[PDB]
Amino acid sequence: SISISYSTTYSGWTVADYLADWSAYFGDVNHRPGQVVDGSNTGGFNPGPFDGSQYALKSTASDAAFIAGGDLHYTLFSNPSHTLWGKLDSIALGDTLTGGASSGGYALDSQEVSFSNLGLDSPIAQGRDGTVHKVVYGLMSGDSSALQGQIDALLKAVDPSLSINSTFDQLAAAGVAHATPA
Ligand code: NA
Repeated sequence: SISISYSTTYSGWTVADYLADWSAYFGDVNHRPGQVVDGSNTGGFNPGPFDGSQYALKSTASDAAFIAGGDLHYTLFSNPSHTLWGKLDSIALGDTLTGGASSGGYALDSQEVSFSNLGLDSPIAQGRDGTVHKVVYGLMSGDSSALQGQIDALLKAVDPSLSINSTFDQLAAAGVAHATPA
């Protein structure tokens, strides 16, 4: 079942509220007053160049960033072309990337929220219709709608009462989520 780690900054926020804010910040640094854009590490595949156990990316408009973990692949020109597929175990969201393939993998300088044990596995046959593609390609432009829908489904699988409108603290009571320092 889904496991969620969250900075205590977000304890009283709902999952939907948090994803909306991260996505808005991905589109515009000004969404979070006080932040400046000064990240140099923009991510990529680890090990890469186009497959890895991680795919990390930083926004161009802000230092909002994410890291997808699992066993991931990008088809390039191979049919079905421009497809991101494979096993997606985790999505971590936050601000600024550090590391890389030769430095212990990618990490977030400030990890805000992580969603793990996602259990997503999209075969190459589905192409750009696969859920892994929709989730990770969406996040590449800061769009968290596909991710959100998968989190909602996974929460409802734990208990009918849980959803993306639950707070992180409510999800912690349910046994799904765990707080981290800010
Ligand atoms: Na910054």
